[PDB]
Amino acid sequence: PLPDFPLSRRGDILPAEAERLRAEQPVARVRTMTGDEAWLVSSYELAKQVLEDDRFSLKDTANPGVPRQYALTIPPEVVNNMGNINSAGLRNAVMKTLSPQADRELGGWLEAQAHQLLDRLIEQGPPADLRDGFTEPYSAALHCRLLGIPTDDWRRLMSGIDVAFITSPRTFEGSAVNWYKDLGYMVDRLNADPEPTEGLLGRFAELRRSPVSDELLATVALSLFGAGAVSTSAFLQHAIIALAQQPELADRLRAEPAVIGRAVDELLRYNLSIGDALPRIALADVRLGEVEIRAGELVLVLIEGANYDPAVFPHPERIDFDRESNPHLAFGGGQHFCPASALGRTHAEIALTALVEKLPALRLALPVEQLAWRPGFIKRLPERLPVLW
Amino acid sequence: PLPDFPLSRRGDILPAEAERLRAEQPVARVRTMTGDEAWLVSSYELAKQVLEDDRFSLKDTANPGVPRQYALTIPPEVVSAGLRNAVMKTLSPQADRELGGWLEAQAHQLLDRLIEQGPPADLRDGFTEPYSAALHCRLLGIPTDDWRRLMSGIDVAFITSPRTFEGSAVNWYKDLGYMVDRLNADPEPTEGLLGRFAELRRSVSDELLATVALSLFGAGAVSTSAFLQHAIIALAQQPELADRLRAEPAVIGRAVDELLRYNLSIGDALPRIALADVRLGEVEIRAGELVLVLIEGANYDPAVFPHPERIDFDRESNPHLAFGGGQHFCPASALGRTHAEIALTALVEKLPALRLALPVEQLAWRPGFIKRLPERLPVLW
Ligand code: HEM
Ligand code: HEM
Ligand SMILES: O=C1N[C@@H](Cc2c[nH]c3ccccc23)C(=O)N[C@H]1Cc1c[nH]c2ccccc12
Ligand SMILES: Nc1ncnc2[nH]cnc12
Ligand SMILES: Nc1ncnc2[nH]cnc12
Repeated sequence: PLPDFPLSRRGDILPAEAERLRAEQPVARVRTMTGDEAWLVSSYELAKQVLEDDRFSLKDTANPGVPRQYALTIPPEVVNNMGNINSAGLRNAVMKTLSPQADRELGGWLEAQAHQLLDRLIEQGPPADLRDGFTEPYSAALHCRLLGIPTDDWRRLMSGIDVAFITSPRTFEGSAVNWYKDLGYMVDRLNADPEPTEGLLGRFAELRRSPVSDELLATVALSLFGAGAVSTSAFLQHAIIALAQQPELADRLRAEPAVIGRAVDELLRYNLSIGDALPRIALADVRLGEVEIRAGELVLVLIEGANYDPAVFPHPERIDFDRESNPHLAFGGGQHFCPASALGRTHAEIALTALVEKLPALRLALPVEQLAWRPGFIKRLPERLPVLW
Repeated sequence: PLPDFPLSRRGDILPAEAERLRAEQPVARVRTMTGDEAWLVSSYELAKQVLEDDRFSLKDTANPGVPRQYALTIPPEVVSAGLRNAVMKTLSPQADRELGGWLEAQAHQLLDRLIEQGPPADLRDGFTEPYSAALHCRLLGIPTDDWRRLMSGIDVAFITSPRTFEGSAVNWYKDLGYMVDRLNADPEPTEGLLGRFAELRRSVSDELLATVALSLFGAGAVSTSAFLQHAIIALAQQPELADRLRAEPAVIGRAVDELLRYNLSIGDALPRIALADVRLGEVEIRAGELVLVLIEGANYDPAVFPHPERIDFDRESNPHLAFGGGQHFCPASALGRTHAEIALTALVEKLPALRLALPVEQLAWRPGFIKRLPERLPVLW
C-alpha cells in the first residue's frame, strides 16, 4: 500500500505524514493523483542533493509519456520557461524586470498599493477577507507593473490562475482554452496602438525591432505573471495566518521594523503554500540516500519536509525570527532556484510591514481549524482568509 | 457509533448515506457538528409530517440550552409588528413589475461581460453572485455598487460552526449598520423595503427595520445564488435540458420546479425542537429534542417520485419540499422561481455550448457552510 501523494490540503500545520516520511523513508515510493509512481524526497540533505544534481531534469517532466504528478495545464515548452528565455537573448529583458533594484520607485509604489487596499478594508470595517481584499489585488498589481499593463482587469487575470494552476489526474478541456485566452490578452497589450512603453512588454516592444515571435513574447509575459502572482498571493496568505495566530510576531515587527527581512526569511522557511513537490525526471540511475532511482523515474521534492528537518533547523515547528542561520529551500535550490527571490521578499516585506501598522489587532475571525483549504491546486491556500481588527 | 451529520458537502450527486438512512432508518439518531444529538428525518412522509405539524417549532431552535446542529450567527430574535404588509408586498414579484425585464437586463449584462472575455469564466462570481445580489439590492431599494462586500458578509453569516466565533457578531453589526444608514439616508429612500419602511415609521425601531432588511437580503441572496449554481451544473452536465429550454422556452417554470426538487444547495437540515412527546414512524421523539429535516432525503424518495435520481421536466406531479412546507414554507418562493427562470433562460440563449471546464468530480465543494456550493464554477461555451 504506497502512501498517497499529494499530502493534506490543510496549510496551517505540517502534515503528520511529512514528519513520518522524513523519519522512516526520506525517499519513499508513492502513488501520485495520476496513478503514476514517484520518489518523494522529504529530508533536507536529500532534497538539496536532488535540486543540486543536474541528472534530475525539470525540463523533462513535460515530455510525453513520462510519469506525472498531475496533468500538464500549459504547453510543454513553458515548463522550461527559464531555459527558453535564456536561449533567445531575452534573459536581459527578463532579469531587468525581476530585479527590484532596476525599478527605483517599486518600493514606494508597492507600499502605496498595500496602504490603499488595507485603507479600503478599514473604511468598511471588520471582518474582511485578506485574500480577495488584500493578497490577490496586491499580487496582481505588482505583476501588472512588472509586465507594464494596467490593473483594470486583475480580477480576470487572477481568475486565469484559478484554472491554469489546477492539479488534475488527467488533462481537462479548458486548461488549453484558458492558456490561449490570456495569451491573447498579452498579445493584444503588446501590439496596442499606443505601443507599450514601461515593463517587460515595454522591453519586448523595444526588443523585436532589433537584429522571437509575438507568441513567445506573450508566452514569457503570461508565464511570469501567473507564476509570480500565484506564488506571492499564496505565500502572503500563509504569512498573514502566522501573524494572526502568533500576534507576538506582529508586535516584534511594529517594535523593530528592520527585522522584517529576517522575519520574511523565516516565514518563507515555515510557509506551506507549495501544495505539491518540485518535480524532476531522472536522466540516469542515481543512488539517492538508500534508494536506487532508475533513469526515466519521477522524483518529487517535499519542500516542507526539508524546511522542517530538525537535522538542519532547531525547533523547526516553531517560528523564530532570531535564527543565526536559515538555509531554507522555500525558493528551491541549484539551477532552478527562483530567479525572482529578491522580488518575492520585497513583495512580502512591504505587504507585511503595512499590515501590522494598519491592523495592529489582526486575528482570524474564527478558529484556524475551520478555514476552507483549496483542493486540487498547486498552492495550499485558504479560499477565504476572514480576519477581525 | 452514530452516523455523522451533516453529510457530504458534495452537491452534484445525492449522498449514498442519505439513501441508506432513508431506506433503513428514516428517523435516525445523529451527532451534529456541535456534538449534540438530533433526529434526522429523511423520508418524504415523515419529512412532510414534521413540517406540517406545529408540535415541532423553528422559533425555539434559537432558544438557549436546546440542542443545536451548529452555533447561532445572528441574534436570537431573528430565527407581530404590522410589517407583514411591507415585507409580503416586497416578496411579491408582482409589486416590482419591471423586475422581470430588469433581472433579464442584469443576466444579459453579466453574461455579455463573460462572452467578451471569452471562456473559461467562473459562473459563481461572474453570474450567480452579482445577479443574486442585484435582485436583493433592488428588493431593498439600495444601489448594487457594494455587492462584493454584501456577499462577503454572507460568506461569514452562513458559516456552520461547532461553537460560536467572534466575527459572527462583528459581521452581523457591520451590515446592520450598513442597512441602518441606507434607511436614514438624507434623501430618504423611496422604492424597496427601505422606501416602504421609511413611509411606515411616519405612520418598531431602526434596529428592527435594518434587521428584517438584512436577514431578508441574507437568506435570499445565499439561497438564490446557491440554487442557481446547482441548476447551472444540471444544465452543463445534461445539455439536453438546455436544448429543451431553447426549443420550448415556456417549459422553464416546470423545468425550474424539477431543478428545485433535484438541487442539493441546502447543506444542513430544516431544524425543529419537539414541543412535546411525538411518535414519528417507529421513533419516540421526547419534548425538547432536536429534529432535522433532510430535504434531499424527501425530494429523492421513490415512494413519491419515480426515478428520483433522474431530472424529468415532464413529471405529471412534483410536490417537492425544496421550499419546505407547513407554516414556514418559503414566503419568497415565486421570487425564487422568477430569479432562476430568467437567469437560466438568459444562460441557455447566450451560452448554448455551455459545459464544465473540467470533470464535475474535481469541483471544490465549500465546507462548513449552510449551503452546498462549488467555491468556483468554471465553464466553457
Ligand atoms: C514568495 C514567492 C515565491 C516563492 C515561494 C517561489 C518559489 C519558487 C520555487 C521553489 C521555484 C523552483 C521550482 C523548481 O525547482 O522546480 C521557483 C522557480 C521559479 N519562480 Fe519562483 N517563487 C516565488 C515568486 C516568484 C515570482 C514573483 C516570479 C516571477 C514573477 C517567480 C517565477 C519563477 C520562475 C520563472 C521559476 C522557474 C525557474 C527555473 O525553472 O529555472 N517566482 N519559484
Ligand atoms: C430558490 C431559493 C430559495 C430556496 C431553495 C429557499 C428555501 C427555503 C426553505 C426550505 C425555507 C424553509 C425554512 C424551514 O422550514 O426551516 C425557506 C424559508 C425562508 N426563506 Fe426561502 N428559499 C429560497 C429563496 C428565498 C428568497 C428569495 C427569500 C427572500 C428574500 C427567502 C427568505 C426566506 C425566509 C424569510 C424564510 C423563513 C420563513 C419562516 O421562517 O416562516 N428565501 N426558504
Ligand atoms: O515559468 C515556469 N516555470 C516552471 C516552474 C515554476 C515556476 N513558478 C511556478 C509556480 C507554480 C508551479 C510551477 C512553477 C514551470 O513548470 N512552469 C512555469 C510557471 C507556470 C505558469 N503557468 C503554469 C501553470 C501550471 C504550472 C506551472 C505554470
Ligand atoms: N512546482 C511548484 N509547485 C509549487 N510551487 C512552485 N513554485 C515554483 N514551482 C512550484
Ligand atoms: N435552514 C436552512 N438551510 C438552508 N437553506 C435555507 N433557506 C432557508 N432556510 C434554510
